[PDB]
Amino acid sequence: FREMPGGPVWRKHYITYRINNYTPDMNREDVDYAIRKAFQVWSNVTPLKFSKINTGMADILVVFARGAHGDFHAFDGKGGILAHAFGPGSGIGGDAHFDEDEFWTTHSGGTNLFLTAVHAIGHSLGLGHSSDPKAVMFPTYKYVDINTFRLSADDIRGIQSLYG
Ligand SMILES: CCCCCCCCCCCCCC(=O)OC[C@H](COP(=O)(O)OCC[N+](C)(C)C)OC(=O)CCCCCCCCCCCCC
Ligand SMILES: CCCCCCCCCCCCCC(=O)OC[C@H](COP(=O)(O)OCC[N+](C)(C)C)OC(=O)CCCCCCCCCCCCC
Ligand SMILES: CCCCCCCCCCCCCC(=O)OC[C@H](COP(=O)(O)OCC[N+](C)(C)C)OC(=O)CCCCCCCCCCCCC
Ligand SMILES: CCCCCCCCCCCCCC(=O)OC[C@H](COP(=O)(O)OCC[N+](C)(C)C)OC(=O)CCCCCCCCCCCCC
Ligand SMILES: CCCCCCCCCCCCCC(=O)OC[C@H](COP(=O)(O)OCC[N+](C)(C)C)OC(=O)CCCCCCCCCCCCC
Ligand SMILES: CCCCCCCCCCCCCC(=O)OC[C@H](COP(=O)(O)OCC[N+](C)(C)C)OC(=O)CCCCCCCCCCCCC
Ligand SMILES: CCCCCCCCCCCCCC(=O)OC[C@H](COP(=O)(O)OCC[N+](C)(C)C)OC(=O)CCCCCCCCCCCCC
Ligand SMILES: CCCCCCCCCCCCCC(=O)OC[C@H](COP(=O)(O)OCC[N+](C)(C)C)OC(=O)CCCCCCCCCCCCC
Ligand SMILES: CCCCCCCCCCCCCC(=O)OC[C@H](COP(=O)(O)OCC[N+](C)(C)C)OC(=O)CCCCCCCCCCCCC
Ligand SMILES: CCCCCCCCCCCCCC(=O)OC[C@H](COP(=O)(O)OCC[N+](C)(C)C)OC(=O)CCCCCCCCCCCCC
Ligand SMILES: CCCCCCCCCCCCCC(=O)OC[C@H](COP(=O)(O)OCC[N+](C)(C)C)OC(=O)CCCCCCCCCCCCC
Ligand SMILES: CCCCCCCCCCCCCC(=O)OC[C@H](COP(=O)(O)OCC[N+](C)(C)C)OC(=O)CCCCCCCCCCCCC
Ligand SMILES: CCCCCCCCCCCCCC(=O)OC[C@H](COP(=O)(O)OCC[N+](C)(C)C)OC(=O)CCCCCCCCCCCCC
Ligand SMILES: [Ca+2]
Ligand SMILES: [Ca+2]
Ligand SMILES: [Ca+2]
Ligand SMILES: [Zn+2]
Ligand SMILES: [Zn+2]
Repeated sequence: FREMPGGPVWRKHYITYRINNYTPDMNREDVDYAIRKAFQVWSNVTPLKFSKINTGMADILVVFARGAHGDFHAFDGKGGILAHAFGPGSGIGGDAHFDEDEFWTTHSGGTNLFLTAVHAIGHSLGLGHSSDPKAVMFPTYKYVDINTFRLSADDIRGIQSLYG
């Protein structure tokens, strides 16, 4: 099962975001492109509609933070945790908080925001991990370029199991 166990449900269809704050590590244009491109994965396989606002409330608050920051959790440092993604719904939750003591880079063997944000939006929609050794929701990372990116049959099967 590629779904999160429990009853993940948003009951919301038209979803929006704001990028809270821009990282020094990779610049604001390259962030807002990476997070556009992340979102635009799951629209090609969802009936959900995703938009960006510049006024009002973001449903999925994308925020770049470090430390014991709130929410008890903690972000670790360089390495370890890449995101605190929540699960779906209104309020605090439905959100994907990234670690900023992480050093995020668009180079092939450095920490990729695109490939993480995709699963972190997935975590937020109610997806867990996959178990086919070609999937993106597999635990271990495998690097794939931004634009030659494709979801694997298992991963598509898991969002279609959930929203079908
Ligand atoms: C009817 C008559 C009306 C007259 C109107 C006069 C004109 C008013 C114009 C208002 C201009 C408002 C500017 C604006 O919205 O600023 C918002 C910003 C950014 O919003 P946003 O982009 O979400 O920033 C997010 C990132 N973060 C969390 C790192 C801040 O916010 C900031 O960047 C954060 C600012 C923090 C200030 C903190 C001060 C704390 C200590 C002082 C507390 C005093 C309490 C009374
Ligand atoms: C009449 C009774 C007293 C009323 C005066 C009370 C004091 C008002 C304080 C306003 C302080 C303005 C501070 C400022 O520069 O705001 C910039 C905002 C930007 O907000 P935003 O775009 O959210 O910035 C986001 C940053 N990000 C993405 C990295 C997270 O940009 C704006 O939203 C555009 C408007 C900025 C200026 C607003 C105030 C103009 C002057 C107000 C009165 C001055 C009297 C000397
Ligand atoms: C002694 C105790 C009292 C001290 C009072 C201190 C008041 C401090 C006000 C300014 C705080 C600014 C701190 C700061 O650097 O925020 C940076 C962020 C993100 O930085 P980040 O992008 O994380 O990289 C930081 C280093 N960088 C750019 C050189 C590569 O940038 C943002 O997230 C965007 C928001 C930009 C606001 C630009 C506002 C400039 C006006 C500052 C106040 C002017 C009064 C003359
Ligand atoms: C007698 C009790 C009367 C009560 C009347 C209250 C009526 C208020 C009407 C509000 C309608 C417009 C709302 C709207 O479009 O808001 C947009 C912005 C504020 O957006 P906000 O996201 O807060 O700031 C956006 C920019 N950012 C991110 C850089 C900070 O803000 C704007 O762009 C500026 C719009 C100013 C609207 C002034 C309307 C004056 C009508 C006054 C009627 C008689 C009052 C005596
Ligand atoms: C200390 C600082 C001030 C703190 C208080 C500020 C005000 C508190 C109440 C704010 C309520 C704002 C209402 C407002 O946003 O109206 C906006 C509309 C439509 O804007 P729209 O952009 O569609 O909705 C904005 C919000 N958004 C971005 C999240 C989707 O646009 C309007 O429909 C147009 C403007 C109409 C104003 C009419 C005022 C009528 C007064 C009549 C008096 C009759 C006396 C007999
Ligand atoms: C000079 C500038 C100073 C600024 C100081 C801080 C001011 C706090 C402003 C809070 C205003 C929030 C306005 C609000 O309506 O936010 C709504 C968003 C989403 O609402 P949403 O369900 O999308 O639309 C509501 C329904 N509609 C379409 C029928 C209007 O939902 C929210 O984002 C959830 C509510 C957040 C509550 C935050 C309340 C803070 C109170 C303490 C402020 C202390 C400031 C020192
Ligand atoms: C009745 C009135 C109520 C007054 C407010 C009460 C609020 C009480 C609840 C506080 C919750 C604080 C949660 C928290 O730690 O948020 C921190 C955030 C982000 O996490 P963090 O990673 O710490 O941000 C570090 C800087 N960054 C963005 C560049 C990576 O921090 C940021 O994004 C920076 C925001 C601007 C902070 C500028 C400095 C404010 C100094 C004064 C604080 C006054 C508090 C009363
Ligand atoms: C100032 C006069 C001298 C004070 C005596 C100090 C005596 C020893 C105190 C304990 C030693 C603390 C040393 C220190 O600098 O701690 C600062 C802390 C944490 O520093 P640190 O953990 O490096 O910050 C890491 C990064 N961060 C912000 C992203 C989490 O900073 C924070 O965690 C930020 C605190 C934010 C509080 C915001 C308001 C929260 C309570 C509001 C309640 C409102 C209703 C009452
Ligand atoms: C500043 C800008 C940048 C921000 C960067 C990201 C910063 C992250 C801060 C962490 C996020 C903060 C959001 C927040 O409001 O959390 C409040 C928490 C829990 O809210 P809650 O609605 O319980 O959480 C529901 C959703 N959940 C469990 C799935 C997450 O609640 C608590 O923390 C507990 C607080 C004590 C509440 C005690 C009760 C108050 C009412 C008492 C009524 C007494 C009646 C006699
Ligand atoms: C003598 C006993 C008296 C008790 C009176 C009531 C006390 C209620 C507040 C209790 C707070 C206790 C500590 C706690 O739960 O902190 C929660 C988290 C901490 O996560 P953590 O990362 O450990 O925070 C490090 C510190 N920080 C945020 C400054 C970097 O930090 C948060 O997540 C920050 C966000 C907090 C949102 C608070 C919203 C309250 C909404 C209440 C509306 C109803 C009021 C009637
Ligand atoms: C209570 C009298 C307050 C008078 C305030 C007048 C000024 C209001 C300024 C605007 C504040 C925000 C208005 C608001 O509810 O906006 C929507 C947000 C977020 O919407 P969303 O995230 O979609 O959640 C929607 C579902 N909903 C509304 C049922 C929670 O929903 C929320 O953020 C819910 C926030 C709830 C705060 C409840 C505090 C109870 C304290 C104990 C009071 C005891 C009463 C006897
Ligand atoms: C007679 C009637 C009196 C009514 C008084 C109001 C009573 C009801 C208050 C609202 C209660 C909820 C407040 C709260 O927790 O706001 C948090 C929001 C976002 O939390 P949210 O993401 O909505 O989840 C909150 C969950 N909750 C309520 C279960 C804790 O936080 C945010 O949206 C961020 C806001 C950051 C504001 C920082 C302002 C710093 C100072 C700015 C400059 C001031 C210059 C004058
Ligand atoms: C509600 C009543 C009780 C409230 C009690 C709490 C009051 C707290 C007020 C805020 C004090 C700041 C607390 C604190 O030390 O937190 C630590 C932050 C570090 O967080 P952050 O900057 O994210 O971490 C920096 C390091 N980095 C890039 C590797 C991640 O910051 C630092 O370590 C430096 C703190 C610098 C303060 C003075 C800044 C002078 C700036 C001069 C440049 C602007 C001049 C206009
Ligand atoms: Ca980390
Ligand atoms: Ca949310
Ligand atoms: Ca960083
Ligand atoms: Zn957290
Ligand atoms: Zn993963």
